Amino acid sequence: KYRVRKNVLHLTDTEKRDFVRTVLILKEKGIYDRYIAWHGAAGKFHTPPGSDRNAAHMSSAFLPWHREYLLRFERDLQSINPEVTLPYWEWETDAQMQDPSQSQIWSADFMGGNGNPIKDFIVDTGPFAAGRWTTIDEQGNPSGGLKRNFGATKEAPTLPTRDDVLNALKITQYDTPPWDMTSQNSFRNQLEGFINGPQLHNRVHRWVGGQMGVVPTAPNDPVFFLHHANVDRIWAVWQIIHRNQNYQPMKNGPFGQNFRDPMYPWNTTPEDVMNHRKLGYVYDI
Amino acid sequence: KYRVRKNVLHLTDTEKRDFVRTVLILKEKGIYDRYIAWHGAAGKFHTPPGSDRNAAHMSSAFLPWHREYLLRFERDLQSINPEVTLPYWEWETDAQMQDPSQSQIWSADFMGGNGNPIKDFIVDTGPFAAGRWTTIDEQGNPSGGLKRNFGATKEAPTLPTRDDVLNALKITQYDTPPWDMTSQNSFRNQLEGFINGPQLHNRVHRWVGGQMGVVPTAPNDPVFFLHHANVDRIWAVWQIIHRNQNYQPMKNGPFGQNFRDPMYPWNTTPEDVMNHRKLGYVYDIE
Ligand SMILES: CCCCCCCCCCCCOS(=O)(=O)O
Ligand SMILES: [Cu+2]
Repeated sequence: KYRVRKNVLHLTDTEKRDFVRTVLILKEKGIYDRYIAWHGAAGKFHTPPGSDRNAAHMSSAFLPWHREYLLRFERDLQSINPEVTLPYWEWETDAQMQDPSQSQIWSADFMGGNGNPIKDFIVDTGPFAAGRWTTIDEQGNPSGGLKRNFGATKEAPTLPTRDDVLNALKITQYDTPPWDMTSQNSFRNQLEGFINGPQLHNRVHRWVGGQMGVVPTAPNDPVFFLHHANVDRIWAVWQIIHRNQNYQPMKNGPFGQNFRDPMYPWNTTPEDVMNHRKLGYVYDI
Repeated sequence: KYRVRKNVLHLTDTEKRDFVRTVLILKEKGIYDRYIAWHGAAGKFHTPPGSDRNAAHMSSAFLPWHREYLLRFERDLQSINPEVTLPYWEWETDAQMQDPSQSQIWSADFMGGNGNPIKDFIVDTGPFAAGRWTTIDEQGNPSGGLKRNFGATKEAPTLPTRDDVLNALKITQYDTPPWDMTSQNSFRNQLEGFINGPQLHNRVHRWVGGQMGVVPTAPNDPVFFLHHANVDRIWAVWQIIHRNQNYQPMKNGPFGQNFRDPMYPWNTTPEDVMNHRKLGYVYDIE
């Protein structure tokens, strides 16, 4: 289990110099946009159709999907910078801050800062400011600059806490019928954050605002990946605790949710991403 | 070369009954839906973003993309019933018939016939009419069935001309700058149908109407694949004829349009499929 993924606060100022530079070199060989488009496709892709579940969100594929989404987003970093790995954003600890908007992560040498009120919350600081970065709307057409607004939502004024997370790791079941937004005592649902929406994951891309709330476009913003890194590492954590707890459903899950059913838009299956070690990456710790 | 892709009108019936029996199975195992989604997803992926050119249509990638598409589909169709291949629809020969709707490809035991004007052109006849076939739309949610309306468009009253096909096979260049709708003297653009459009491939689509008229809902209609079967066969012929010539652009291409770029939604490159034999199928003319 090599390729160590590192808390964003643990990184150097060269590490950070690198990552944010590799991303830009993706973004512009044409590659990035096709993770903006994969995440979007697989969310008009209801499983089945007309259900509320999509091959990713709101079902029991949500985590391994975003696992081999992160996975195959890394390499194309590693192919651009062997010694760049994907860092995670431990938002629970940032939650404790007096004002997390002052996390080293919103520093202006990484992703940048909060949106500017005056410019309609268009991010004007840091490497992804409007003018140095390029976003895409739902239609697959150009958008114009990033937008953020931390905590300007009534329904998510604060980031989730360490407690929130400790509680979620408690949950004995991976997922529970029917496998969607209403699944009770379901680690997945809760980690997604649909139990008392909008908790945990959901909460952030409700806390961060702009394209990180409307989902479909969510990958526009680089920190999407920092985010789901943390989500992934929380799931690597749960994984061990209940080393025993495995994926459910095993079958009888809508096609695309079971444990041996490929995950639009790839042919990849959870069976295939149930280990972060076999994937050749292990989280600082 | 083994797999052998046979003109629909050469298909013994048990062979038609075997092909239609599998398409369902693929549809039932919710395996077929991923094919509609793929094709609707590449069309929403512009390259570069904000420019007519999508991952499948409107660029040099149209042929190799739809060649890969099909391959994967034959493959799924194979894994299940090893004896089933993906047949082609030779529309240039149907174009002769007094009424090319009488083709025996719209036969009740095969694809079904034309839209019923009473039920708003739903298809009610054949293994596929509202009732045994389910139809997703652009967003991704069930719409209700299948629709056809043969040549109701004043734009495309009649399928391509078997004498057109020849003309497009004369073209020397696979494609040419700027690698889009306006490309001139490009095999790829003519076959696609933009030269005085709609022609050939584009004229096929508008000819059938219903879902097949619209770029994103096209693959709802199994005929999409025969159609594209034929379209791949034509390229294939083109490749043998103008063997010297090769895919273009090689580089300097719009990421996702060059010889060795991966083609959204896959990792596969035009290079990976420029030789169809090596993909393990051939067209019953060999
Ligand atoms: C100035 C006249 C405008 C020409 C046509 C405008 C829409 C008509 C196209 C009908 C077929 C569909 O064609 S499409 O444009 O939608 O692909
Ligand atoms: Cu998401």
